[PDB]
Amino acid sequence: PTKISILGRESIIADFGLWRNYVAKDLISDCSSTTYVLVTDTNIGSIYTPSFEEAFRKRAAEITPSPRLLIYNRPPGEVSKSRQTKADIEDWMLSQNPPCGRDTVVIALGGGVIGDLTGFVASTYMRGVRYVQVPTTLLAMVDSSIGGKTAIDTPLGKNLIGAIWQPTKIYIDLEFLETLPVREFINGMAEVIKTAAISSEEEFTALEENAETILKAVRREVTPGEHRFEGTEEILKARILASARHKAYVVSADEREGGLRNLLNWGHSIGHAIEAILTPQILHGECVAIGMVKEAELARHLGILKGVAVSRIVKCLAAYGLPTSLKDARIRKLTAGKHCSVDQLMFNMALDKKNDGPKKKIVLLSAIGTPYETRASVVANEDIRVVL
Amino acid sequence: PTKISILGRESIIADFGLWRNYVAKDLISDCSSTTYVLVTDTNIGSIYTPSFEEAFRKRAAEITPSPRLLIYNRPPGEVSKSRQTKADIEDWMLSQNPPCGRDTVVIALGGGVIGDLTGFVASTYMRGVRYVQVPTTLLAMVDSSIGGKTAIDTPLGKNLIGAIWQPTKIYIDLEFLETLPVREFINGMAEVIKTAAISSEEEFTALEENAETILKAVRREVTPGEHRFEGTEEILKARILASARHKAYVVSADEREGGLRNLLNWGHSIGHAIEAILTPQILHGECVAIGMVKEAELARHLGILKGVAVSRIVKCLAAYGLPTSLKDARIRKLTAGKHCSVDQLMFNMALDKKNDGPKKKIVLLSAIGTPYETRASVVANEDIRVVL
Ligand SMILES: Nc1ncnc2c1ncn2[C@@H]1O[C@H](COP(=O)(O)OP(=O)(O)O)[C@@H](O)[C@H]1O
Ligand SMILES: Nc1ncnc2c1ncn2[C@@H]1O[C@H](COP(=O)(O)OP(=O)(O)O)[C@@H](O)[C@H]1O
Ligand SMILES: O=C(O)[C@]1(O)C[C@H](CP(=O)(O)O)[C@@H](O)[C@H](O)C1
Ligand SMILES: O=C(O)[C@]1(O)C[C@H](CP(=O)(O)O)[C@@H](O)[C@H](O)C1
Ligand SMILES: [Cl-]
Ligand SMILES: [Zn+2]
Ligand SMILES: [Zn+2]
Repeated sequence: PTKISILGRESIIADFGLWRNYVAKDLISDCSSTTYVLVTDTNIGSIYTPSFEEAFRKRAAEITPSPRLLIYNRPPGEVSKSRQTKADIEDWMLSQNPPCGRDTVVIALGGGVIGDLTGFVASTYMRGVRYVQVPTTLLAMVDSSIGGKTAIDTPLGKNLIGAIWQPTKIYIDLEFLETLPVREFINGMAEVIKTAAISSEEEFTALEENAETILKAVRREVTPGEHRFEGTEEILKARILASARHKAYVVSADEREGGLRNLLNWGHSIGHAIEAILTPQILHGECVAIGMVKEAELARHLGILKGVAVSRIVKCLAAYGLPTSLKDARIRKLTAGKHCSVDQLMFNMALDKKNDGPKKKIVLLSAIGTPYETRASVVANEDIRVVL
Repeated sequence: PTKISILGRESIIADFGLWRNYVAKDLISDCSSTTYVLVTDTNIGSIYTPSFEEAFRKRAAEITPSPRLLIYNRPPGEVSKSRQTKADIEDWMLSQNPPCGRDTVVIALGGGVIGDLTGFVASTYMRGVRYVQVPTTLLAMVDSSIGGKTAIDTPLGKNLIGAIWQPTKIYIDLEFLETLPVREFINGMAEVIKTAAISSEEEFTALEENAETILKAVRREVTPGEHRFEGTEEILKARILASARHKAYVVSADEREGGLRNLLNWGHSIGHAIEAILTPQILHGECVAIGMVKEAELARHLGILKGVAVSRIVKCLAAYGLPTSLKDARIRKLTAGKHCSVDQLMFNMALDKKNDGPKKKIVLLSAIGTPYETRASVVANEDIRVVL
């Protein structure tokens, strides 16, 4: 079992089968409380909550008095990361008998949507309650669940309202990947690739080599019993952990994005601008993949990044089934009639939280695994437009 | 020009005439930014924002590139502390040209409503922006503005959702009191009295000695534009400062209310339960005054507080024009047909943020200026019912 520390605390426990046999117990011993609220959507719930309710009663039978478990299920989709859902969830908790108090321990069981949402609710519930992350997707395991960033979407853009609330525990259970849809898995690989590109050429090269093997396992059939990733697990764990460990480091050194944390946003300046236009038809990771390509092209444009690097980024993202341009085949049919104007994209980048005033900040890599600055660089509009 | 230090920083500056000739300048020097957002209601705005716009341009004229000042006027009343107003202010900020970014400095110009609201918006705007407090009401000057506690109301109770976001600066300008309605001033005295009752019998005695004088300066009939509190200001400043300084201390020693900070909630366990029923017809301070009386009666019931003390708290609150019972004359006609059932009050105390699980907690004074515990004490329902 791997333990990664973040911000002076060992909130990260990684292993296989945690959900089934560890989270239930650990929660009741390290997160003493009379109330526990489980948040997840209908898809993840029907598959994973049942087993937990039992694991819960079992470990709560021994504690006096016995705490309680309350399960909230919301409509799966990047459409629940909103004000209304966060409102219903809060009201719901408040209507409970007895109500859910400041000792409430909230459990985020899901990907980035449920994670971002659950964590935000927890940050403002009665001004703050404890919560834990149980990332069930790849993207949430290698990125979203770590770091304490949470938020919701408003009609204008992505993650415009939120809070930096660190979760008390973060349980990374690789077993969840067994049931994660193919698209989702690829989608999350965008983040893994991104994390490697800003940290080490070694890790990136590793990811390039793992391509075929990893991709062949994800597409595999699997019969009720054996686990996909049969014979590729050591590789998987190694890659996932590398991503998680690096994020932990960055977050530790600059929790509130005073500068260094900007780097975790590589590909997101353009990615988010695009995502605000093509969501929900297009997933986060898929948009970020295209954003990494355009931001990379921008770095070459500025004479910061070498062309050979731009091509290698594209080839790597392509090798994982990720799109590398807004003209991509799949992405074309999925939008149906949606297209990004250079104007809209520029309008949305004005909304980039990294911006310092009206100065747009984008992460520029000077080379694979080597950022240009230890923060986002100020870039002029005209230069952005050229790659759009 | 007095300065108080809170949570390791002298963010509190108190004097007369700060708004007119200081806030403007200090903001531009200590809160460097390209964007400043002023939030206030129509009542306080028409009286106080004009003078500031001028003071602003004046001190921003030397600054290049020119920074901007955007203004948001919400409707007066507790009605503004809602999920919607917070969503309106937010969608507004996000909609300016260019959008309000993470360098935005938000200015809270108002009492507890505008303070709690503005501060909460700031806490979650793009995950957190800077903000300052310009308390225009007595209550806010002596309590709500200091401490970082911010929140909004939901159909179920008071301050159920919010955040602990410390303001960068807190400007206490006594000049605002000149135009504060009589009811408001009295309303805030409830907090002053409360702060003294949990800190010192000395301060609490000077309060008793100043009732006649303070209240006479307050009730005096004046024409628009002329002042009061003439020949009593040294007294006023002294009392206000004492309350602010004490809150500063408490908040510093237990920022996120884990223990100590419970004491600042004396009279609020019952006060909030009542306020959730009689609002908005009844003001916070007026509800807290009745809450202090009943909580004190409760302390005597438990054999913690001496009867002579309870009858001194009553006499003091009465001396300020504050109610001491739900049967009060003014409070009877103001509710019109509203009355608090004992079962209802109990229900509303279930939602009290201080409760450890289902265990209601209340602040018990063992004597004037001396709490029973350095935190809220656990009290049984049956004992609460007896003072209801
Ligand atoms: N372990 C899992 N197995 C099955 N369905 C899952 C799993 N993880 C999440 N899902 C479903 O996958 C979809 C995408 O997850 P989401 O949290 O929105 O994305 P991400 O984590 O990529 O931000 C959702 O419809 C959700 O219900
Ligand atoms: N100094 C002032 N002069 C004029 N009206 C004021 C002043 N301060 C605020 N007000 C008005 O006082 C009322 C009560 O203030 P509010 O912030 O709602 O409560 P409090 O500060 O007592 O919690 C509001 O209607 C507001 O518009
Ligand atoms: O700081 C972080 O953890 C992130 O940059 C945070 C972003 C979301 P944000 O740009 O809204 O902060 C997330 O999508 C990215 O994968 C990681
Ligand atoms: O801790 C505080 O600052 C307070 O207890 C905060 C409360 C509001 P809360 O009980 O909703 O936290 C306020 O009414 C009181 O005067 C002071
Ligand atoms: Cl919110
Ligand atoms: Zn991302
Ligand atoms: Zn109060």
